[PDB]
Amino acid sequence: FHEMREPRIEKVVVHMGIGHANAEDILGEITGQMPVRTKAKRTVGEFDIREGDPIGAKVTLRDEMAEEFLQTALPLAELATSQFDDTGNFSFGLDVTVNLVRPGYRVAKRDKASRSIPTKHRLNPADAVAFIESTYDVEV
RNA sequence: GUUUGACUGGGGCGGUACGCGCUCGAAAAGAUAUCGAGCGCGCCCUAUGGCUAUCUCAGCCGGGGACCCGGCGAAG
Ligand SMILES: [Mg+2]
Ligand SMILES: [Mg+2]
Ligand SMILES: [Mg+2]
Ligand SMILES: [Mg+2]
Ligand code: NA
Repeated sequence: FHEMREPRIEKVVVHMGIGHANAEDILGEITGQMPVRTKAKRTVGEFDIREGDPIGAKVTLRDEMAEEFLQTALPLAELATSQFDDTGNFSFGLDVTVNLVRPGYRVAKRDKASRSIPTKHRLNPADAVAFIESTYDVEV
């Protein structure tokens, strides 16, 4: 049963929602791989009327690139609880989000016969705290 | 020397139902009138055309009315 039910980290998104950049550089070094532009939608008063327009960058890290990052990110954060997803996710911080899920996630991310992950097989906030807390730190 | 139009609950004034498109009137095929009700067209676009690749939207919810992550979401 287990082994295929135990959580794992799937991508960590580090993004700097600026409002118009030079910031990429630090993201590249803090993570280790090229950042991606963040275009914006809708015209608005913060002199942000431009639809297609660089207004920040993000970096999706997977596997080791994600751990080797969290092995310094987490320590720089304290928070826990309430600040957790209903799906077992959590964002802290410049933002750093951690998407958590169990072994059969590809089923909902592939092209052929894809399918939505059953609520039961979903990751709960609690089942999440456990996994992570059980990895160099403490909850609340 | 001539012209100075037509429509119209007489004619004139007003209007254009004088060329076109849609809903309703229209009576569950088609056709169907009034100066019937609601309201539009006389363009604009070198992309706002064409194809291919990749992709899924409104709105709401939860985590850090811009941006980022997840979730619900046949279509508003
Ligand atoms: Mg004569
Ligand atoms: Mg005369
Ligand atoms: Mg007459
Ligand atoms: Mg008929
Ligand atoms: Na005439």
